[PDB]
Amino acid sequence: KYVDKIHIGNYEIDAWYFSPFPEDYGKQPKLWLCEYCLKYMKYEKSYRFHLGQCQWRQPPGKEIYRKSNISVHEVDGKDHKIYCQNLCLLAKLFLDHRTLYFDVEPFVFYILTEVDRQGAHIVGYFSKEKESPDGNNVACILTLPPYQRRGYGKFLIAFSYELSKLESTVGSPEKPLSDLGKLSYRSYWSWVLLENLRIKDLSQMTSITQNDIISTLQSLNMVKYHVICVTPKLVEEHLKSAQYKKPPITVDSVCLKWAP
Ligand SMILES: CC(C)(COP(=O)(O)OP(=O)(O)OC[C@H]1O[C@@H](n2cnc3c(N)ncnc32)[C@H](O)[C@@H]1OP(=O)(O)O)[C@@H](O)C(=O)NCCC(=O)NCCS
Ligand SMILES: [Zn+2]
Repeated sequence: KYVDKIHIGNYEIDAWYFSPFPEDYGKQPKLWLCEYCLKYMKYEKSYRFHLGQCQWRQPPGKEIYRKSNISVHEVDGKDHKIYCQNLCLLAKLFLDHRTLYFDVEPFVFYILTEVDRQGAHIVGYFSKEKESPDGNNVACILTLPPYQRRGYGKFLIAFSYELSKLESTVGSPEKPLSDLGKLSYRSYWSWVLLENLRIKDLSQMTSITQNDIISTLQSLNMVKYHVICVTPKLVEEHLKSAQYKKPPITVDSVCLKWAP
């Protein structure tokens, strides 16, 4: 039996994919995860014992962003191996990506949490390969199912580009993108590009690669072969529309503490 249901915090969540937890963990009806240190446990009794004893109330690593009730922690795989391995096992339940089976040490993990008086509760994350030879600025991105459809995905995508900008570099998500990844990236890219029009220049200003700018402007019919072709009025009409709305949660540069 594979792991098919997890309990984490106040949520139970069904699996979407196989994840390589040790076999005896799959055998039980539920896998129980500490929401703060991501330890995985086999029994409600071991879970309850852990909850009473664990001192963690947020992710490890460095808190690098806080705005309203959300915060981001930067977690280097080399520095917090066990945590990042636990994270990857969790994530693999909802992602089919090869990096989830690989060493965590070559990666950095950006953990998104909602903060309240009880703690900083994980809602999603993205991973990033240090010094990616393919210029990938995200490897994996995930919003845990109970938190989906609230704008956290597009926040994580935006955050990944805010780092690329500060690194003075373009980047793209590791391909192939899942269908849900495609929808999310296209939405973000569309908004950013239209605000900027209200290609190498756009690429330099946004850290979005020219290829991803070209494919996005193609969908907006704002490019000829590549040359951008749109009026200010056309751009304003799109930004007025319900199809190219601003992300509900955006990254504020004056709430970030980060250098390359
Ligand atoms: C991709 C993912 C991170 C999006 O997270 P999220 O928090 O739901 O994203 P958002 O709330 O910011 O939504 C982004 C866009 O995706 C659309 N979307 C998200 N889930 C959708 C769904 N199930 N059906 C249709 N549209 C969906 C949203 O409506 C939104 O469109 P809009 O910007 O035009 O309004 C999330 O679906 C996920 O974690 N999936 C599993 C892992 C995965 O596939 N990751 C990406 C792999 S490359
Ligand atoms: Zn714990």
